[PDB]
Amino acid sequence: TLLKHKKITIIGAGPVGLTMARLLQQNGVDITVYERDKDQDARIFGGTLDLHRDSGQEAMKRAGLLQTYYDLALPMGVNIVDEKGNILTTKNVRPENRFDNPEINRNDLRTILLNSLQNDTVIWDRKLVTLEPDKEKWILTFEDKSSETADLVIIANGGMSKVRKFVTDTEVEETGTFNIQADIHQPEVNCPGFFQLCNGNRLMAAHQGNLLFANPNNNGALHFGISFKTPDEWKSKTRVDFQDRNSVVDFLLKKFSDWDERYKELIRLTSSFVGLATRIFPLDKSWKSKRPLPITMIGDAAHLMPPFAGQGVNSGLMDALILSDNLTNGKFNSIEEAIENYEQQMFAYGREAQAESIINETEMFSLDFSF
Ligand SMILES: Cc1cc2nc3c(=O)[nH]c(=O)nc-3n(C[C@H](O)[C@H](O)[C@H](O)COP(=O)(O)OP(=O)(O)OC[C@H]3O[C@@H](n4cnc5c(N)ncnc54)[C@H](O)[C@@H]3O)c2cc1C
Ligand SMILES: Cc1c2c(c(O)c3c(O)cccc13)C(=O)[C@]1(O)C(=O)C(C(N)=O)=C(O)[C@@H](N(C)C)[C@@H]1C2
Repeated sequence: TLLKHKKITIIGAGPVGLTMARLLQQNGVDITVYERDKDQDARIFGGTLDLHRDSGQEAMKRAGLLQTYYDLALPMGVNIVDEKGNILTTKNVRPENRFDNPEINRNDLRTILLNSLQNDTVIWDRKLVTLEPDKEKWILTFEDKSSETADLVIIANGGMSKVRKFVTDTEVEETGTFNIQADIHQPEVNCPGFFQLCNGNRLMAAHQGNLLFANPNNNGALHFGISFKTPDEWKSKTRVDFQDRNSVVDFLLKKFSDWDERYKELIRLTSSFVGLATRIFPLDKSWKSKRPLPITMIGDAAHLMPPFAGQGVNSGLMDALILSDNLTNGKFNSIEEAIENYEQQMFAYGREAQAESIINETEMFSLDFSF
């Protein structure tokens, strides 16, 4: 009854925002999602996602999509390999435990979430740029100059969100590591040496402070990521330009001098690199207790954390599960009370996940790390 005659808008059609939309919409709520992506066919860059049984799968199960997720997800083994190509350990998948945390492509996950929403729930090509209160309505202004209204706004537009101020003045901060991600489409044909090395499993390798991760089977593409402590020089004078593939390739081949040629072939065969400093949106400071109208944040917009403990999406899907339940479960007598309890709970499991992810980051990028 809290949401009677309330227009609820979600900013961002990521995994967290769409799951939130599904959880509210299946209860009869009036939901609109504004997404900056041009249209539903836009590719989502990055690796696969694993939904954990305790958190991410609960959100999907609660939304009625758990089996759809299982149908599209792939169980993946993991090989720990040294820099010379020697497999050190092989953690294969139990057929019994294959539904524990199978990997799903990001576009496939988005498609299942979109198909569970009513038609035209997501409004595409809508980049929110301004959010201001007008009496009892939020005013949403978009990059294309259009404007919309809402009674409740849920910020779900990712870790670099610029529309958080009414909730918190906390700024995104850097942790000291750097990630370079890339895709090699049709790896059986285009990087056969490294594809053979993965041998149907995800690959993980650490050497000289440089970590390499690879998934050979991300919907017919090999996705891999290279992570390291950000060089101290890049803070004063950096010489790698990430708009120039050739400069990125040159830098990586220097870093990977001692690695087996199959790794260097992987680097030389990459057409585009995405480089980004690891960031955190810290939960050290409490959010604002005085807000002009109901608003909150979920997902990376709430607790962006380093992606070294596999907590990112699962923490966000927990946000959507707890917040959607609080708004519909009859336990609270105001939207604001329901939001406040959500944030109390989220600061608790959010703070723990961030502390874990920082612990893993510090350990993994020490020169003594060995998996
Ligand atoms: C390199 C890397 C690897 C990772 N690996 C994993 C992993 O293996 N497992 C895992 O669980 N997590 C992983 N994560 C973290 C995980 O991807 C995030 O926690 C998760 O994607 C957060 O989802 P979200 O919906 O909150 O935000 P996002 O996934 O960023 O989605 C936000 C959405 O909002 C849209 N948007 C942004 N600004 C606007 C705007 N102004 N107006 C409208 N729409 C807007 C974006 O286009 C996007 O669709 C990784 C992160 C990184 C950087
Ligand atoms: C360290 C780690 C990683 C991942 C991960 O899921 C995870 C976990 O679930 C528990 C503990 C540790 C990790 C990744 O999935 C992954 O996203 C990944 O597979 C990966 C990749 N396939 O390229 C990465 O790039 C890695 N990172 C730099 C973002 C990260 C590494």
